[PDB]
Amino acid sequence: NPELVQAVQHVVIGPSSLIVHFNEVIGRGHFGCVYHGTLLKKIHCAVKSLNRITDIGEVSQFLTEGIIMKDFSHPNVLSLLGICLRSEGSPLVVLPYMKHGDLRNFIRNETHNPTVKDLIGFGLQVAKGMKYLASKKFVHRDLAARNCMLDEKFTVKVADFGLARDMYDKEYYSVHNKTGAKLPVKWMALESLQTQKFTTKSDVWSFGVLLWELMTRGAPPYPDVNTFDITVYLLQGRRLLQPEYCPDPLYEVMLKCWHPKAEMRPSFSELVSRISAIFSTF
Ligand SMILES: Fc1ccc(-c2cnc3nnc(Cc4ccc5ncccc5c4)n3n2)cc1
Repeated sequence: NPELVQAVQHVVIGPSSLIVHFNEVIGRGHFGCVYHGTLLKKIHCAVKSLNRITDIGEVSQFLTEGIIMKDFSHPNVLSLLGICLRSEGSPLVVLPYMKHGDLRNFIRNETHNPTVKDLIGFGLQVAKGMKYLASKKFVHRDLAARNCMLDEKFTVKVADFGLARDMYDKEYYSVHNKTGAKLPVKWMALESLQTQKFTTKSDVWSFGVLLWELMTRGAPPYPDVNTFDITVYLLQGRRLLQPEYCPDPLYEVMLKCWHPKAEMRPSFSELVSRISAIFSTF
């Protein structure tokens, strides 16, 4: 498609400008692995392979869906460095290197031992990136602690969307839902599990879950709820319990994020205010 081609060409990177270390895997997704690469004056970057997508139609659909990523610019949103097209193989997606990897592995690491304040700060950052994406009317559909990255300045990048989209930890995606496709059902809003529709308000639901992951330092949500039972569990009005070290007012925020009525849930702009106030009392 010539239109998709014009868009891609805005961000194309010539094969000569990119060195990829295929012996240095730093990420594993369903569409391909992530590698240490260098972009040219050498910039250290992360190179996401799409090679597992071999069908040209599907490659076209993925590029079509994710290309808008080049139009986003915000300190808490992961940016696109470019796309490297070559003579043999699927396009390589080139992204900025994130020195501290994904937020979930970061807060789970026991030498790190992040404080309550550090954790609420991380959540404030995500709230702000999500606030920007919502203002662009972009719906994420897979927000979770595993899907936010941390750069060398400990700035949190909302990630795993657009051209970087993939399943980077397979254990938390299940076919036990109405679509039959692999979905993150334990981060999904109740109405999304029922109607298969995703909105910014269902993103807010996910953000609530991510907040919970933060305060538990990366505990898996509903460890005792089988993927078969997640929908009925939420229908009965049950929710994630308050983490031991979560401040009461922040747990109140989580609960609002999981209000059964989508319209009744806060906006990300409101969440930035409330969490910013909570963070400041630390
Ligand atoms: F163990 C895990 C858990 C999660 C991820 C994950 C989540 N969302 C993402 N969005 N884009 C990327 C690629 C991407 C971009 C820059 C990176 N920088 C350093 C290391 C890996 C990277 C991967 N990711 N990656 C990777 C490894």
